[PDB]
Amino acid sequence: QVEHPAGGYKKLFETVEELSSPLTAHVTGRIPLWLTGSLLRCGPGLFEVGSEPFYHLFDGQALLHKFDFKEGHVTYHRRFIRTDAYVRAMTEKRIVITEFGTCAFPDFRGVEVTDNALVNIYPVGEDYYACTETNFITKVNPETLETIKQVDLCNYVSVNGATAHPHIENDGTVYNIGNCFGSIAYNIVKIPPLQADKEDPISKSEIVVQFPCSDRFKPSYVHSFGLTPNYIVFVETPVKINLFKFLSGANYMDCFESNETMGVWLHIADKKRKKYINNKYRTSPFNLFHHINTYEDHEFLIVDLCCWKGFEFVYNYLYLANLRENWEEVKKNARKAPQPEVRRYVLPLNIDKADTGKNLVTLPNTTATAILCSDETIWLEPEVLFSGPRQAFEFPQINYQKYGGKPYTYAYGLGLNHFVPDRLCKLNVKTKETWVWQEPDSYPSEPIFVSHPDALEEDDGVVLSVVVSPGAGQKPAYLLILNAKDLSEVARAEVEINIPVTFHGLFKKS
Amino acid sequence: QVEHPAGGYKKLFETVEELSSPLTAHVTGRIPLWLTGSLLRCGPGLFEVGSEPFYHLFDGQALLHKFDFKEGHVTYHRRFIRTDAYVRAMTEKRIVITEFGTCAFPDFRGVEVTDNALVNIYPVGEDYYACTETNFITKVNPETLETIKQVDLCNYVSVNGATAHPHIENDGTVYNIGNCFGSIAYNIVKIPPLQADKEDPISKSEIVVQFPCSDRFKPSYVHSFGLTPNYIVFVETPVKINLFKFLSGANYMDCFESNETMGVWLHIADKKRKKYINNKYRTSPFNLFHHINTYEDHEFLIVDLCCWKGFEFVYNYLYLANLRENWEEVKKNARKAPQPEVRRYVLPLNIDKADTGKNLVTLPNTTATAILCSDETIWLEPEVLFSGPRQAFEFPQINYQKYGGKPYTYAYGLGLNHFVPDRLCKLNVKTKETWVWQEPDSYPSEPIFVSHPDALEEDDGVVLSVVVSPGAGQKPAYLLILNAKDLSEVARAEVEINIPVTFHGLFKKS
Ligand SMILES: NCC[C@@H](O)c1cccc(OCC2CCCCC2)c1
Ligand SMILES: NCC[C@@H](O)c1cccc(OCC2CCCCC2)c1
Ligand SMILES: CCCCCCCCCCCCCCCC(=O)O
Ligand SMILES: CCCCCCCCCCCCCCCC(=O)O
Ligand SMILES: [Fe+2]
Ligand SMILES: [Fe+2]
Repeated sequence: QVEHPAGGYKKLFETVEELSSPLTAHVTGRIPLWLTGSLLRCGPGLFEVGSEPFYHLFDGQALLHKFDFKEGHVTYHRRFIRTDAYVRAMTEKRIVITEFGTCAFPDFRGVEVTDNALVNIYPVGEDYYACTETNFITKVNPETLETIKQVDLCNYVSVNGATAHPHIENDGTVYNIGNCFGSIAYNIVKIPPLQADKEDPISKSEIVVQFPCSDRFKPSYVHSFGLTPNYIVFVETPVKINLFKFLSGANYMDCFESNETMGVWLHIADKKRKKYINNKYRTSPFNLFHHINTYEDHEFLIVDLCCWKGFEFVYNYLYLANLRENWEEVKKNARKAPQPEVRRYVLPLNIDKADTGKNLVTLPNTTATAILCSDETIWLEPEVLFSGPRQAFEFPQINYQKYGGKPYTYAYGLGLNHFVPDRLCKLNVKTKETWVWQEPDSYPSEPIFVSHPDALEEDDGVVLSVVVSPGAGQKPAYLLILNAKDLSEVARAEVEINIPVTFHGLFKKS
Repeated sequence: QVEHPAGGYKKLFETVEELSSPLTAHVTGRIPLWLTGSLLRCGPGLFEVGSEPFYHLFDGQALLHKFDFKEGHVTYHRRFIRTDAYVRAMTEKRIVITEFGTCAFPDFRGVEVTDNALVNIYPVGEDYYACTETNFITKVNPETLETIKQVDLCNYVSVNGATAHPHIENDGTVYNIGNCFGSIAYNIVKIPPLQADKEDPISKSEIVVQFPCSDRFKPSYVHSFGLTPNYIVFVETPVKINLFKFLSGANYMDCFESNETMGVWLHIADKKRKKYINNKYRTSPFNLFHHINTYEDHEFLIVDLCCWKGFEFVYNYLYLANLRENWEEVKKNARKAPQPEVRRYVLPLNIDKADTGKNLVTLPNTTATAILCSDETIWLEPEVLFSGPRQAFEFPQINYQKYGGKPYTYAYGLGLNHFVPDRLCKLNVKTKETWVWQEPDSYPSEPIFVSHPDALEEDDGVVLSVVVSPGAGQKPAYLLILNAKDLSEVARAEVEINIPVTFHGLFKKS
């Protein structure tokens, strides 16, 4: 459908320099007065060290970005995060730490796991942490973008790592998941809010509940998980980490393999009684990176997911050399890739043996099914919410503070065209209506939703996305502000420098 | 969504009497001049013999119906088909032959298989045959509706039975499928067109190709199949016929069971070289009654299906006592039923071992996938074309003569609301747009498409459906003629008597 023959998307993967202090952006249209605060995003900003290239999308050195709405103007600022990976590279003028898809070559100390925090940033107590998916997170300063310290979660709780998508309750309580040793297992970690003593909430971390693993020695790759007021949902996919190959030229990609026969196993745990529920939910194979939202509806959990159909690891398609190709080749490279699809799964909670052989999903407004089998597995089929050929609705966001974990209607997403980000999408998950914002030669980022302080409806607010527009007669980038009702444009804050790709972030209200 | 508290649909399952000669219908609107010919449909018309009830939807005695467009008026006529089942019942004043869900009680001869031809009618040579799904078909007179003879396909070819959905090529060549003995197997039967000798084409029947069965002694129930210019497609579902229980109080329903672990196996055969292709296509469990259309697109077959998600046999929900309940109870009874969904499957024909682990479906306009596994199974996921909660798009029809087996855009269907027929639907299978015709307290039949003789586009024509409208100030039934472009009404031909449910039929042009 939409084509990008000029190859502008290449700019998303080009090195930039940090700034000494904030630039003032030039605003077009009108920024609502109520929008005061800061958009903070992370992504790779350095794609080679001298003449040594990084190879994968997830290898570039973490760059922390900020758009600040204050005092009737908008500023843009970015700084590299002073991780061990980045600081040692700058010192030694080479790739020192092995990244996801780039092995470092040398030139007793133990394996040096990357702390390249390029993926997301989130609050813990009164602090902010940039993260990747390892055991290392980096405390950063949200005002100045200075790097404060490295933290090793292994010093506090028993997990080997943790996702870049913790869930955060309204009181500031933080939940995350990581694999551990139990036999392998997956641990839900909880960090309480800041208390009166003002001591670091991370030092009060604990394990809430443990999920079993389908394979004794091979945990699945986990990228996110679901949380409602009463339940925790974990989706175990057939993308496996081969721990044998892990602990014996290698990078992180080399240790992944796909299990061809397991499909997807879905798991739930009682959040409040802190216990695993032994219901054997089963379905077809897909990769999963992002949960959209999860909620409870009578005796059922509604589990909305951004899926990639198949068991081949989608990250195989995300080496930089492939994302930098010309457009005809980008399309051709995605021909045999897993197909993206938004799916709603419905998990019955009150399972009666007398209904063996039947569909347990008795809700009136879904076509999802769940069949109780005689072996006691529950075989799920989804209701499809969005499906376009090689057109993914990904990097999903909702009105999180008020609708996270609850019944809801709207999701916002980044549209990927053969893996190239080229549109912003709003989905009504009940009616499947969509709204799209797109301009030619414009490559946007994850949309972040900000609620109007006096909102009455779920979509009373704006959506923020950072857009790269390399075209000949163009400011090379801008912050885009859309009305969430219909994705119509409200304002842009343009800047005169490039901005590389970013993955995730937050809006910090002020 | 739409509700039927008055329970008018009960009239669909009420006995009627045959007519001595045609009634003249009263026409409202205007019937196109080009529409000349006859609509012939079959269904049950006698739901009890004296005080002995029939229990299942498929048990009532075959009634042959005709709407005749001739000479600037429309007539309606119906006659019971004088099958052995019907004639013996009328003679003995009781249920003599066991029907699908009604065991006959007595009052050396061999098992007496029903020849109650209530399901469909189709041409063979210059003849027309009413059928069910047994070995017995009944030659009928399309002008007078007289019954001519019983035919036993077992006298001509080696099958135990045959579906009520043969495919008919433009030259009159007839293809069908039935299970047989090979070990059980499934045989494609071919009947040639009428030749110069004028001898009965059925006496020239032969077996073209044989499909293997997933279970040595248990064939799956088969209701229809797919045909393109070069391929035959057969879908083997987990609804099994237990031949053990078959050959040992019993009716046909009692012999069915669901296989919980096989899912669906899809099979193709080279039509012209008459050989089975050994590609092991596999997917999730569903019931299938009706193929919509099948065609070839580069090295792929496109297989569009009306599916019911799950392995429980959907016919369990179609006993007359359940279909006659009040509306709140009808809905409640369908709560745990399989969910209807229209699905497009895509079958790769050129399978390369070097693509093991990847999605082979490289077509640009689909989200269907097919993954080649190391065990050499090919795991399919569908593109969903239509999905509504307990709202089935069923009894599908297309512009068959010109688009059957070929690339196409439009399907027409009967909308079932918790198994109650209450709307007519047109689907664009490429865009997924739909059009609906619905009126309150009106229960339509399968829509049959008739092409304009000077058609330029696929949907240049009309759709015919027989509608029952029992409401207080109403002619109790009518033939509905809709414009196929948008399902807007063109004319009705009303009659002053009831018409019970009909399943399938044809338009015979004249
Ligand atoms: N968000 C994309 C993946 C990226 O954050 C990344 C970059 C570097 C290392 C890494 O490791 C994930 C590992 C978790 C522990 C087990 C091996 C895989 C993951
Ligand atoms: N169209 C609905 C089913 C109906 O035609 C019907 C009515 C009566 C008998 C029957 O038999 C199907 C059998 C095929 C041979 C093996 C057993 C099932 C099927
Ligand atoms: C942000 C656009 C990047 C261009 C490549 C987009 C392809 C993403 C495919 C889905 C995988 C999502 C994993 C990345 C998000 C994360 O690291 O948390
Ligand atoms: C025609 C409306 C009948 C009312 C019940 C409709 C439920 C049909 C469920 C799908 C099964 C289709 C099988 C019947 C068609 C046939 O016998 O060929
Ligand atoms: Fe992510
Ligand atoms: Fe049928």
